[PDB]
Amino acid sequence: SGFRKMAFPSGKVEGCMVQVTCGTTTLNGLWLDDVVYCPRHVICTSEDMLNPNYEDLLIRKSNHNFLVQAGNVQLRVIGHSMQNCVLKLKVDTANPKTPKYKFVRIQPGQTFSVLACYNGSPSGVYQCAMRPNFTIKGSFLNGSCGSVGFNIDYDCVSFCYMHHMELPTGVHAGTDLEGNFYGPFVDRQTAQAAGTDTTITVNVLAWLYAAVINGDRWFLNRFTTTLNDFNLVAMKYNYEPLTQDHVDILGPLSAQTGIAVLDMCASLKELLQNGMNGRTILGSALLEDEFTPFDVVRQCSGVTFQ
Amino acid sequence: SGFRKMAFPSGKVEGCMVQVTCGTTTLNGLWLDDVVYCPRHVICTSEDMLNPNYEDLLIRKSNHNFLVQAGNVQLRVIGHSMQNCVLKLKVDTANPKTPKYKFVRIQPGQTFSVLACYNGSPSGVYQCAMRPNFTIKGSFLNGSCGSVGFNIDYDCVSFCYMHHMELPTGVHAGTDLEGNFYGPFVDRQTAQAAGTDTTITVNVLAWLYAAVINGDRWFLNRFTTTLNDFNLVAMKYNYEPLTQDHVDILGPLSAQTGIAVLDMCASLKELLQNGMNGRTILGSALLEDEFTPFDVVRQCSGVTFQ
Repeated sequence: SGFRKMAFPSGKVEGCMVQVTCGTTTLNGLWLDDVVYCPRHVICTSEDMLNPNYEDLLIRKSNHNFLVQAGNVQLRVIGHSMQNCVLKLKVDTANPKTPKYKFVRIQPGQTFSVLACYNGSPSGVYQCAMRPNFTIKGSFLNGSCGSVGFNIDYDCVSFCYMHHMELPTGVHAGTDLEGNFYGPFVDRQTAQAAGTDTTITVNVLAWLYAAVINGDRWFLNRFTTTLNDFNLVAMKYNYEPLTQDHVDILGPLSAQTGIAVLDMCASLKELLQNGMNGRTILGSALLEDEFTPFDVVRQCSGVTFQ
Repeated sequence: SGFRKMAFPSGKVEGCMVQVTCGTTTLNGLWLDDVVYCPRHVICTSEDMLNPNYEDLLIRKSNHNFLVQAGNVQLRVIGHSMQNCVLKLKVDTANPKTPKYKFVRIQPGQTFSVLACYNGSPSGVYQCAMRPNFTIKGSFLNGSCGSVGFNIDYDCVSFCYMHHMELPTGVHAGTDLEGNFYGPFVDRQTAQAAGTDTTITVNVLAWLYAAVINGDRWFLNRFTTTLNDFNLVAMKYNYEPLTQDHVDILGPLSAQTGIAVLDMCASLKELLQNGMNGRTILGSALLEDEFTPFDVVRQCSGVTFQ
């Protein structure tokens, strides 16, 4: 028993992190087979960042202008290209610690683990949600660029996020591993607006089931609502609307607890409208929205990797 | 920027996790050089656990009654001994993935990372504090016994915790790697009292510094106080006493932020007496006491390991 924000074990990712250097810019790369992936802004000086023409900047760079370092050793680049906002450096060596992997583009509300790195070395691992406005609320210092987010499926690492930018507002933006930004952001040092953020309703509901499973049940009540009823309240609290898809994904949790999805919704409706008084839930004074329904089942059923 | 509850990268510990089975009980073991370390209650049935005589139970066991599995590899057990509440199994093979390591006994209020494991396989990683009352508020299901807590120092793993039990209260208890319980606890399925559990004041102050560093400043007031005045308030709020040693450890954060420790103390006193008025600090509606001053400096400085 007990419920915590758990990250996936990071060992399989730690073996893929390298240091990439171009001029005097250094950040993190991801070495998979004979390719190193990193933020294309590795090619920019701080001044270039204000208004980069990446095609022009990259032309001034040859294979040999890229210094990729794997712990001790130093790899040889024999090919480079730019795919959207990522640079792909073909190297002369396949990574022998290359895990089974795929590249995935996640959806808002979905969670992942971030392995925060500096200079190609792992610092820390934490669990993040992609916000509805396609930012993440991470913890990233200068140098952390090219740090990656991932999920694990027994033995297969699904890479979903590469860190590219801190917005002037101090939240984080990045790309999938094909170099396509999540959200409206660009890799230029300019004021950029993230949308209005909203709370991930289906995640809060998941987390309330986790609370019941762990013996926190005070917020329960035998009130009802329709989906449409609930949403007309949720939207007044900047909650994402709940769809039937969301009801269907909560089905198993409903089944395990004997609390119908629409009842848990009635319970949340109450919590928003009436607040929490002084009481906590799973040790939290706010409603948590960074556990997906699948996160809760995994942690509550003890799913393992390898 | 940003601030998250971050664990150490787990890869070095992942390589040490094994499954240990004795009759119908399976749990996790830690394989370092040619020794596997696990909870001695691996020799117990659910029945035995009500009142075990570990000396008499272990008498009935030979080396071959212990099945140790590392991945798909069955290790051969060539010796067994009990040290306090851990069993040590001598095996014929040194773990080729043994990191540099120490065994350390941590103090209450210190933090570490737990690699939660089931059947010898890693499930997830999270950061924990040893509560003043020597419990941990973890996430441990049936079969997580033998999971370990650790800190990393560049390339050296400091193992500080092995999980043994859940108290009927739903909190967690275990040992150091020499098999000595933290707290008054025994490895028996019986009613067991934990102390009253107090807030780790020095960690709260650390976290207030982190908040200031991240621009969260609303709670800074225009009062000072004395250590004694502060402590008088602390005891009433179930907060641990603050000592000069604690003031000394906060010194660098004081230096970085320009806020004198005792000024931060007076701010904290005010939050305790007045509460937070529905406001948040670093995304929390409660005062967080799981970051040590070292954790805050480490995270705010981007300290890496291998």
